[PDB]
Amino acid sequence: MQNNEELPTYEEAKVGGGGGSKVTQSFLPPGWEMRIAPNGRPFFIDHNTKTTTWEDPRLKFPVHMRSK
Repeated sequence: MQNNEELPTYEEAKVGGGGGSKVTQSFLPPGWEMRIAPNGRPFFIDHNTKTTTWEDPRLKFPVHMRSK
């Protein structure tokens, strides 16, 4: 496939110097960030929980800002 869906480290996500194959603007919820992965796809970034994912929780809930 033209994507690997390899979720890179968060340290990579701060820059996200990936590649572009399936890249576009996905349905990121507020509070999150969306960066480009080297495998050619954008992933979601959550700064509150310091996590990343390919699946947007936006579909079920919008910005759920983890306070602490």
